[PDB]
Amino acid sequence: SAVQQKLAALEKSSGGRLGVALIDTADNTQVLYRGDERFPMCGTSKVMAAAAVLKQSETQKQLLNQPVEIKPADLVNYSPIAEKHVNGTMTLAELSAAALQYSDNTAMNKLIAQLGGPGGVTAFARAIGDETFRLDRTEPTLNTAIPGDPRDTTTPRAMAQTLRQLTLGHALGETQRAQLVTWLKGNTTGAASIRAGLPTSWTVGDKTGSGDYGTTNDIAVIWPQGRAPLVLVTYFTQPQQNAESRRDVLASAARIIAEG
Ligand SMILES: C=C1CS[C@H]([C@H](NC(=O)/C(=N/OC)c2csc(N)n2)C(=O)O)N=C1C(=O)O
Repeated sequence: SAVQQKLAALEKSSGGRLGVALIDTADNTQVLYRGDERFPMCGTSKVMAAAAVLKQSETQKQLLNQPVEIKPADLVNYSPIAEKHVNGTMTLAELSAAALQYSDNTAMNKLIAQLGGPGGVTAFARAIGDETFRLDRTEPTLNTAIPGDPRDTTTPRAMAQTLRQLTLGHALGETQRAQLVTWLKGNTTGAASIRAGLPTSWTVGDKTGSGDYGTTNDIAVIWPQGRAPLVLVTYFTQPQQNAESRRDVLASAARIIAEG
């Protein structure tokens, strides 16, 4: 298709490897580019962790209000919210919002621990029908994004399907889904990624990720006014371990999708 030709040209211009999956919920049509290749998820994996804790809260009614200690030894790099509460506590709701809206890495580690380890996050993915997602490590090493490494990867096709089930479908209870949607719409890290390529009248909830090899990721649910919502995954990674981030590639992929 012509959208695929434009995505391939964007990828050729970028020097890296681009993965795109679009679901148009109006007719369940999809656009895939490298849609079955694995990509390092980096922080886009935090959506699965927050969702798995929300699922637990369907039976543990007050789980989101449970305090969790933030100790000095817990603090890993890029933890701007948790660092403010060292030697104090944050609730699981606050940790979920921090992991999702600021990509706080310590917050993610608290979600992983609540689930019993990385295997607990993968377990939730399998429980909702995602056979592809795998979380293998904690923060910060899950972002090493080593070429070919299957650890901490998924495919664009699988992550788009999962993000649809979590936000627009019924993988979660009604109030849990609404809470996840609120958190994603309130993300603070996404202005230069998918959001930057879309008409500004469209409502967007998204979660970014970044890692070594210039890995630059974003997954989004998109509400245009007057049409059914879309789900868009944009994954990007590069050959050089010290490559710069390329959020412009993600914005440009979104702009191409919105044109088609
Ligand atoms: C705003 C950030 C950066 S901190 C967070 C996290 N990424 C890393 O900690 C990371 N970034 O490297 C550029 C890393 C860890 S180890 C390694 N080699 N690299 C993540 O992706 O969850 N996410 C976002 C985001 O884009 O949302």
